[PDB]
Amino acid sequence: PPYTVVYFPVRGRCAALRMLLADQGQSWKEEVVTVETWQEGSLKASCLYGQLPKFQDGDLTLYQSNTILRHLGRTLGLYGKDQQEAALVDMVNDGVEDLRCKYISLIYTNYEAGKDDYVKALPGQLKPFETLLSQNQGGKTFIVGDQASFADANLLDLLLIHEVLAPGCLDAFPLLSAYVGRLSARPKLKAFLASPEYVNLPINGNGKQ
Amino acid sequence: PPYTVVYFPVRGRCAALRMLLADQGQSWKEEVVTVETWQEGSLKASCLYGQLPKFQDGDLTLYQSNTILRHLGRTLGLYGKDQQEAALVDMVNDGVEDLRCKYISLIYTNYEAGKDDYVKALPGQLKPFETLLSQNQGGKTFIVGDQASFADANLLDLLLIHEVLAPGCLDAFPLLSAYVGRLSARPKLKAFLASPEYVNLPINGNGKQ
Ligand SMILES: N[C@@H](CCC(=O)N[C@@H](CS)C(=O)NCC(=O)O)C(=O)O
Ligand SMILES: N[C@@H](CCC(=O)N[C@@H](CS)C(=O)NCC(=O)O)C(=O)O
Repeated sequence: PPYTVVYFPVRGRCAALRMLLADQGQSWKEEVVTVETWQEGSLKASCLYGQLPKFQDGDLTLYQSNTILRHLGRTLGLYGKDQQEAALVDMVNDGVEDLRCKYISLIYTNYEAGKDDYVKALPGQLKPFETLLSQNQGGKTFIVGDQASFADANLLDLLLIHEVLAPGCLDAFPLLSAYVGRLSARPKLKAFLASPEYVNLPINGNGKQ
Repeated sequence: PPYTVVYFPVRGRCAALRMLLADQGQSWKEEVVTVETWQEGSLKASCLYGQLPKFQDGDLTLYQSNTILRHLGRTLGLYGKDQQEAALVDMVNDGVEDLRCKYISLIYTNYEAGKDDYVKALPGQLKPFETLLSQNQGGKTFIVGDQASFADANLLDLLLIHEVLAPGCLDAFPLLSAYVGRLSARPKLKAFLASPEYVNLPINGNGKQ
């Protein structure tokens, strides 16, 4: 650190890393970039892949939401207790990323038309995580092992935004439901989740959710 | 190990991890799954995310192509010399994954219609890697640091399949071009790349490239 998050005024792909920071009692700065400032071109051109989030950690500059998560993960000790757990953490995060991509596709590509089918296929998309939970201490702790990993933050966010998209989509998944309530109850995380810093930011940038 | 790759008879998302194994002098088994065997349902139903590749390493079973790459990476010492390089390796791999996803989209979604635009936007998509190369020892060594990382294998594959899609797409990028020739020249990798094991496998599963 110091940590600096450069992003649009939305939760989007920074929601998980923000929860991770808050949960771990870390302090950071939010550098807000408006859509008008972005259309000016300057910043976009200076971005490695021409996109945000951009993350500053001391003299280190990173791009890619999952790179930021893994960086915080290996640097803060949220990346498994050993090499085997590390692989499982990755396997979870990759699964989360795959579904997040379909979700982002729905939101910005064809929300009105595709929402129904998307929701029909939703349970098959969530089942894997319920399964992973059931194979780890009956899903009583975290997604991998008995300690938090950056994959928890990313999975938790995925679940939270899908409950908004399709309320009760977790009722059919006992472990996932209990997992969400348990994590959301963690003091610092709970505080953050209830703060205007989170609540007053839309989930996505096109007003859809 | 022993390593076992369970995948369809295509290069696809296993190409990079295969080059990595070969380049590092590792031995492994190829478990081929035909489309017919897949349509029977049994295997697919048992896969965490209902997809392949599936990777076996001793009693460890993994899924997700990038999870396999990172697993081989941290286990074989191809994941940066320190935490900072590790982050950069991730940043590179995430960029590779983003473009691979658009590539896979083109190939299986609308190859005939979208190919032209895709190719128009190609240089802007490759520029970032040329830039990363230029900022690391003038691009004389690897994508990150002076040692190989799993990101090299993934980036190399991305470049190779794009030269097939749009020949000469690398002519405008000096470092990327020299980088490809240099890596492709490594003895074991060169041997592997010239073997029927690689050559006689199509790049994708729908006959398009
Ligand atoms: N794979 C990247 C995706 C980044 C991305 O999609 N960024 C969007 C906002 S969520 C963006 O910068 N859009 C503006 C643009 O493409 O010009 C990541 O994981 O962060
Ligand atoms: N994100 C996964 C994607 C896996 C994937 O797309 N697998 C395809 C083959 S490349 C598949 O199994 N298709 C058959 C199906 O979905 O039933 C990874 O990185 O491996």
